[PDB]
Amino acid sequence: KHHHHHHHHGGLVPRGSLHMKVGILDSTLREGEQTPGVVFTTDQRVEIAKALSDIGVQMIEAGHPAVSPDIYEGIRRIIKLKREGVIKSEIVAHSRAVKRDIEVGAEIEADRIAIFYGISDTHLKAKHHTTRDEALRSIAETVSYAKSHGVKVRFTAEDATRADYQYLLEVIKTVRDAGADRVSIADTVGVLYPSRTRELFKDLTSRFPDIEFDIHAHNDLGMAVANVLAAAEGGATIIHTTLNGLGERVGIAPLQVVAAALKYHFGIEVVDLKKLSEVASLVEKYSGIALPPNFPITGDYAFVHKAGVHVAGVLNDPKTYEFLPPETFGRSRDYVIDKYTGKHAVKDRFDRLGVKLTDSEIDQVLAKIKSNPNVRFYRDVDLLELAESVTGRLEHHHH
Amino acid sequence: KHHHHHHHHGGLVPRGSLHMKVGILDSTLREGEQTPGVVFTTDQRVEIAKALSDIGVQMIEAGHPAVSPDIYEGIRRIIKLKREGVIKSEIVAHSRAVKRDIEVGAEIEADRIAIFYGISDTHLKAKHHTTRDEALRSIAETVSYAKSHGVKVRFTAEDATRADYQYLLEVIKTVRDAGADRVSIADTVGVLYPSRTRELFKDLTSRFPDIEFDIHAHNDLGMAVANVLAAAEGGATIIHTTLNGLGERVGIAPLQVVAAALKYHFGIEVVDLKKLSEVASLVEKYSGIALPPNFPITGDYAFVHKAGVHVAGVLNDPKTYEFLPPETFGRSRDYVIDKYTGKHAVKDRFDRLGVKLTDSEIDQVLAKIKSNPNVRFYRDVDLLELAESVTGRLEHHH
Ligand SMILES: CC(C)(COP(=O)(O)OP(=O)(O)OC[C@H]1O[C@@H](n2cnc3c(N)ncnc32)[C@H](O)[C@@H]1OP(=O)(O)O)[C@@H](O)C(=O)NCCC(=O)NCCS
Ligand SMILES: CC(C)(COP(=O)(O)OP(=O)(O)OC[C@H]1O[C@@H](n2cnc3c(N)ncnc32)[C@H](O)[C@@H]1OP(=O)(O)O)[C@@H](O)C(=O)NCCC(=O)NCCS
Ligand SMILES: O=C(O)CCC(=O)C(=O)O
Ligand SMILES: O=C(O)CCC(=O)C(=O)O
Ligand SMILES: [Zn+2]
Ligand SMILES: [Zn+2]
Repeated sequence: KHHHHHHHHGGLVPRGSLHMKVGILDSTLREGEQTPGVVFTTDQRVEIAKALSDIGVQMIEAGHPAVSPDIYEGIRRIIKLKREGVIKSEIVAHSRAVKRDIEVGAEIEADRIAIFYGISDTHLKAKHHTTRDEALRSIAETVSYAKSHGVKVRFTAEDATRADYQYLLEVIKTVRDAGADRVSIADTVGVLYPSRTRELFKDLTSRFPDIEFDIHAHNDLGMAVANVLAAAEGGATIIHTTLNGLGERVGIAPLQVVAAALKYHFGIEVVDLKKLSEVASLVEKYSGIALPPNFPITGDYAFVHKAGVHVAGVLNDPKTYEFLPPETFGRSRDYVIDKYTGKHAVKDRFDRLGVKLTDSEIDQVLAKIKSNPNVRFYRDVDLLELAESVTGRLEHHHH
Repeated sequence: KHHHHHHHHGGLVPRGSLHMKVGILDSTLREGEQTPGVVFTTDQRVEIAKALSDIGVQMIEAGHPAVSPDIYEGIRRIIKLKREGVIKSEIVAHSRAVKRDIEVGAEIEADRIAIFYGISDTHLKAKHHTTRDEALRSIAETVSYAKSHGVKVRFTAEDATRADYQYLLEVIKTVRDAGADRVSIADTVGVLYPSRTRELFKDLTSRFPDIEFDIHAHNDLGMAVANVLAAAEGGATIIHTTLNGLGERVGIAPLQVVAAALKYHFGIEVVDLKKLSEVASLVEKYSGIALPPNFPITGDYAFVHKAGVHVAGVLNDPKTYEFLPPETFGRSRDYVIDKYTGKHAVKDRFDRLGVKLTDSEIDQVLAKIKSNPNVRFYRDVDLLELAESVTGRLEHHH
C-alpha cells in the first residue's frame, strides 16, 4: 500500500475537482544535513531512514560517504538494514566526480551512486576551473567508472537551471552514453519559474526517453513546491525532498507539503499522509530546528481557525475553510478565541465546557473579550472566569 | 503496414525534429457528398470505400441511409464488402435522433450508428424548436434505442464549439449513460482556435475517461488542419477527414494534408502516404471538382519550384525548399522556367534536354527569357528554339 516503487498518475486532476510515474527521493540525510547548525549522529540517521522507509519513500539519499567517518558508518548501517529487509527504499550514495568517492560508494554497496558536477558557466569556471569539453570528459569517465562496478548511476547536473541549455543537452547525452539511467536537474539556487519548469521537463523527457529525470529544487524564491509539481507535470519521475524544508540556505521542497500538494492536485498518495506529523516531529527533534506554527500541513496552526466568521462557518461545514479534512493527515481541527471571535465560537466553546449561558450573557462575555486589545488567547479558565463575572455563579469538560 | 485500427503516438515530436492514439475517420462518402454540386453514384461510392480501406482508414462514414435510395444501396453494398473482408474499415452510418433513421441504420447492419443533434442555443431554438432539457431526453432515448439494437453508437454534438460548455458536459454525461462509446465534437462552422481546441480535448478526455472523442472540423476560417492536430494533442482518438477538402460550404480537414501534417509533427503514418495522390485523383474524378494546383501535398505545384534562387538551392540540396522529400508521398519534384529563373535552372533544363551550351550562350538565353513579361512558361520547345536562336545549330522527344 505505502510501497517503495513509483506511483502512477495522470497529471493534474480536472478543473473544479495513468501513464505517468512519480515517487519521492528524500534527502533529509544528505541535503538536510547541509543545513547550518544541523548534524545527525549515526543512530539518528538510522532512525530517520527507517521512518522514511516506513512511510513509503521510494529512494533515500543516505549521505555522501567521503564527507566524514560517521556519515560512511551511517550509510553502511542503513544498507545493512536494507539487505535485511528492515529498510525497503532504494539507497543512494552521493559522490563527486572523483575516483575515490566512487570507489567508496561502490565498496559500501549502495543501490545507486549519484555523481554530481556543476555544468553552468559560473560553476565550470569558478568552481571546477575547467572548460565545457573537459567537463564532458570528466563526467563521462567518472560515470563509466562507477557503472563498471555494477551499480546504478545517477548524474546530477548542478546549477542546471542557469546552465547553457544546449550544453545541458550535450551533458545528458554524454552521461546517458556512459551508463547513467537517471539524471537530476538541480535548481541549485531556486530560480526556476514553475511554468518554465514544466516546459523544461516536457522537453527533456521527450528527448531522452531512455533516461528518467529527478527534480531537485531549492526554495530561495519560495517556489520549490510549485516547481516540483510542475516538473512532475512535465514527466519528472522522482521529486527530491527533505523533511521540514531542511537543506543548504533555505532548503529544498519539503516532504509534507509536496506530499499534500500531490494528493490534492494529482490525486495520489506518494507517502503515508497520516504519518507526516510524526516524521516531521522526529526530524525536528534531531535537527534542533523548530517548525514555525504556520508551516503547511504539519504546522501547529494548519487546521486552527480564529476569525469569528470562519469558526461559525466551520461549525456548520468545516469544508468552508479547510482545503482537505485534517484527518487526511491524522490531525484534528481546533479554533482559538481572542478579540477576533464571535458569538457562535464563544457559544460553541461554552457548550464544550458544559456551561449554559443565555444569549445575552454570551453578548456580555463577547464584549468583555473585545474590550482588551492585547490578549493573545482566552484559555478555558479565562472563559470560565468571564462567565462567572456575568452569572455570579461558580461555573465539566475532560481536557 | 497500413492496418485498420488506432495508431499509437506521443503528441508533438521534439523541437528541432507511446501512450496516445489516433486514427482517421474519412467522411468523403457522407460529409463529402454534402459539397454543392458533388454527388456520387452507387458504383463510385463503393469504389471510393475500397480505396479508403486499401490506404488504411480506420473508419468509413459511408452515408446517411435515410437521405435517398441510392445512398442506402451504396452503404448496403459497402457493408456486404466488409462482411466478405474486401473492405476492412469500420463502417459508420449517420442518423438523426429519430427512430426510423436508427431502425434503418440497424437494419443495414452498419458497424456503428452516429446520431447527431445540435446542442448550441441557436440549434436548439431555431433548428430543433426545443429546450435544453427536452434535447437531453430525446438524445438519451435515441442513443438508448440505437444501443438496444446491439450496435455501437457515437453521438455527434453538432455546433458543440459554440454551445454552452456546462451544457455540453451534461450532454456528454447523458449520452455516455445512454450507451454511446464515442462522442464527436463538431466545429460545425469552423470557429475553433487551435490552442483552445487542445485545451477543450484535454479537458474532455480527463473528465470522461470511458468515452473516446472525435474531432469534426470545418474550414470556414482556414484552420481545420490546425484544429484537428490540436485536438489530437489533447486526446482525440479519431480525426474526421474528406479527400480534397470536400464538405458543406468550404469542407472539413483534408485527408492528404492531415496525413502529411501528422507525419511531420507527430511522426506517424495514419494512412499509406504514397497512395494519397491516387485516392485524391479518384475522388477528384468522381466528384467532378478539380483540386487547385496549389493544394498541399497532392497539388500539381506542391513540389514545383520557380524562382532561380530556389531552383539553384534545390539542385544542390532539395531539403533547402522541401519540408519532406516528394517520394514520401510517391511524388517527384520539378521546376518551371519563366522570367523568375536563373542560370543554374536554365542550365539544368538544357542538360535534361541533352543540349550543351556555353556559359555565354546560357547568358544570352537567360536574357531573352527575362525580356518577356507575360510568358507564363518556357516549355521545352521554347527553350530549344531559344538555344537554336543563339547557337545557329539544330537542337530540337516531346
Ligand atoms: C567533499 C569534501 C570532503 C572535500 O574537501 P576538500 O578536499 O578539503 O576540498 P574543499 O571542500 O576545499 O572543496 C573543493 C574541492 O572539490 C572540488 N570539487 C567540487 N565539486 C566537485 C565535483 N562535483 N567533482 C569533482 N571535484 C569537485 C573542487 O574543485 C576542489 O578541489 P581542489 O581541492 O582541487 O581545489 C568537503 O568539501 C566536504 O566535506 N563537503 C561537504 C559535501 C559537499 O560539499 N557536497 C556538495 C554538494 S554539490
Ligand atoms: C434527412 C431528410 C431527408 C429530412 O427531410 P425532410 O423531412 O423533408 O425535412 P427538412 O430537411 O426540410 O428539415 C429537417 C427536419 O428534421 C428535423 N431535424 C433536424 N436535425 C435533426 C436531428 N438531429 N434529429 C431529429 N430531427 C432533426 C428538423 O426539425 C426538421 O423537422 P420538421 O420537418 O418537423 O421541421 C433531409 O433533410 C435530407 O436528406 N438531408 C440531408 C442529410 C442532412 O441534412 N444531414 C445533416 C447532417 S447535420
Ligand atoms: O544531487 C542532486 O540532485 C542535488 C545536488 C544539490 O544539492 C544541488 O546542486 O543543489
Ligand atoms: O457527425 C459529425 O461528426 C459532424 C456532423 C456535422 O455535419 C457538423 O456539425 O459539422
Ligand atoms: Zn541542493
Ligand atoms: Zn460537418
